[PDB]
Amino acid sequence: FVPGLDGVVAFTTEIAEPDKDGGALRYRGVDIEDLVSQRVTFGDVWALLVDGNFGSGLPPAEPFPLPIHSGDVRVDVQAGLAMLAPIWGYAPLLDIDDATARQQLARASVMALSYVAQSARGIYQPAVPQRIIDECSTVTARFMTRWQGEPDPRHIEAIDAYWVSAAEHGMNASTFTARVIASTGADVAAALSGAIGAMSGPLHGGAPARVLPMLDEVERAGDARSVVKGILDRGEKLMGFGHRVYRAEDPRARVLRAAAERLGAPRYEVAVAVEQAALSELRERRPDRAIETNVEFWAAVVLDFARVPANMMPAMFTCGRTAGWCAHILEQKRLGKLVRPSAIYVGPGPRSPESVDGWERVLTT
Amino acid sequence: FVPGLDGVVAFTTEIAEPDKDGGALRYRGVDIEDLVSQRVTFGDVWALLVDGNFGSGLPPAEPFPLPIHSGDVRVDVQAGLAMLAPIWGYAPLLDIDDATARQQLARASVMALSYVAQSARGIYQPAVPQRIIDECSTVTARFMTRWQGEPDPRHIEAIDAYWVSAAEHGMNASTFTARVIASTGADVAAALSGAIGAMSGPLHGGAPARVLPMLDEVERAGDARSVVKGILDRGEKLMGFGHRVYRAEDPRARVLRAAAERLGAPRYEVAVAVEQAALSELRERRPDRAIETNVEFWAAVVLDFARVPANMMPAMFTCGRTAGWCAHILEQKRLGKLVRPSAIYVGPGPRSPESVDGWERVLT
Repeated sequence: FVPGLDGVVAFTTEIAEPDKDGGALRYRGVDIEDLVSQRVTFGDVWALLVDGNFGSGLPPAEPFPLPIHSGDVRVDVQAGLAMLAPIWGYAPLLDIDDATARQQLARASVMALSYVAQSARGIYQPAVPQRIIDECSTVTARFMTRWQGEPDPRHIEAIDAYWVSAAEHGMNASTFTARVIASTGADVAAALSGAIGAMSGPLHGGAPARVLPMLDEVERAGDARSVVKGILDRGEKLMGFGHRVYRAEDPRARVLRAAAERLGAPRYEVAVAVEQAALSELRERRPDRAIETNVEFWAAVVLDFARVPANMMPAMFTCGRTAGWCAHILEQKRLGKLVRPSAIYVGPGPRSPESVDGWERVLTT
Repeated sequence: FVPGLDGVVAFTTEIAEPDKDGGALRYRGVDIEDLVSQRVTFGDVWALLVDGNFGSGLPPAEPFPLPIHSGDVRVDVQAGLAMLAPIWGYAPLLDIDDATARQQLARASVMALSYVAQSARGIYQPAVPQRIIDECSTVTARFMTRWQGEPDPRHIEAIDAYWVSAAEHGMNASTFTARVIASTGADVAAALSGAIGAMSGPLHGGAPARVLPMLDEVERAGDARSVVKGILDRGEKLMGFGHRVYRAEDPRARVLRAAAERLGAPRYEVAVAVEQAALSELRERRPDRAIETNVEFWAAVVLDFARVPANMMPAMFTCGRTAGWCAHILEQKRLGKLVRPSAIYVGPGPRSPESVDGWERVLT
């Protein structure tokens, strides 16, 4: 066997379909290009993924000043979400019905958004009054107001595009963690907290790429191709590009590019020039390799347009992905099967404690 | 198709061997009955599991008053551990060397123990002074001092037998979660925190059995065989007894029973009477079924002996299992392979937004 469950089928799902061979991504049958093009807000896509229909949008967050101030936006929301269970009375999934689980997921997902916005705004600024946030028509607009105070309305549009494009993507490591924890019958806040832990790993995939240094060089140099070849000729890796994920173009990368164009993002010109220079450069140097634009490249562009800083981009990814996590947590609840893979010991057989390196340093009672 | 990877091999491991067909459990080749009977302390078994050798025992916890007081000891530690990464400067596993990751695991693993002892003691007691903890000679002693102030040496011995017997047991949902998170390159405090979330589910298994009521009745009623028949006649389940786990006796159950006998646990006589009565009565009612004593039956006895309240025994199980969690995080770091299973879509085919129920409610 090959370590890592790579391509091993753990579940069937009705939630969404990353149709990679067909080059398309659908939520409950609905193509994401429709949702983003037709401006469906994140809170409605949340309900789409979780419930299967547009019946009950994500409710706004109740007032709740973030209790965790750790210096890391991801850490604040991971810790603060786990803490919701005792104060809000979240029982283990085993002990509640589906309607209760669905209500707890919605209440905690939007509070995850609230916590991120407060953590990003940070403790050195007074909080934004609830009455100003209450003037907002969507959860996404509320998030951006709670964080920035007076967000640019196109920046709200950018984030609504990113979050809907990032909401769900099959069985990645953080969605898997969510389902593993839920499969123990744990409360939903514990499963969301653990998912955030997995999402924090730089190898998770989908984490917005570190392309801002590159995009600032082309802005101050103008020769896109020269900058790309400078990075490769020095041996450094090209950020935001690599092996294909979908059959050709990642549909998520297409819609995020169409958003940064839509909204007039000032970097859209340099980013387009870098996408073509990097694709042509990598493809030439290895004609036997499939090279595509990682969705992470246009995520960094759309997030940076909306004023999301580099160290906040993993938390913004987390925010969008709460929709899929909650969808999979609910489905896992109804599945009612504990996740239980195994491992085989491969190594030396029995030996005495006295034969172990360093036994001489052990003190016994 | 069988969902849930049931029986699927996810990893090879060099950490430990639950040799169930052989009736033995080994840590890095060393039998747990040798470890427990020779009274090797948890902090040294921590190093055995994680490092594969002895010598660099788990260090004492640095002073750090627990910042989370949520009402739930499990929550306090899950949150509290994740917050260790920014204040201590824990970088992602992907960006540090193995020895740095091992050091971070050790520092955070013992802080988990510290936080549990504090969270248990509770906010309505003053903390025990670090100078009194510093008079202890083992991490397990330091934990019982931090929690109880003046713990009984026999109770420290009981916890040391328990924790070592609980340190590691192959793949389970919390160990799996720790490795999955570690496989993303995340920092080790984020992997430990998520593992705690999985440990917390009632179906994870391995938690000390809820046998104190039954043990209390036999202590008063006086007849073990009578109470166990009552409980099965009333339609309830005999707590701490069931299908075999090892081929015969769970070696961890044996060593804990022996510790309870050796340390003079007041409930030892009733518990042994309850074990024999329950085993006879269950086996006599179903001769075709293998029945053995769950290790978790004696785990509860040993933990109750050490003055651990029932509501604080899952947390004690978590404390012991930190050794296995850290070993698997370090092994997953060395494996360097993202865990990436897949799912088959069986839901709705392509459709338009407007075709979905409730599209009329949606606003542009």
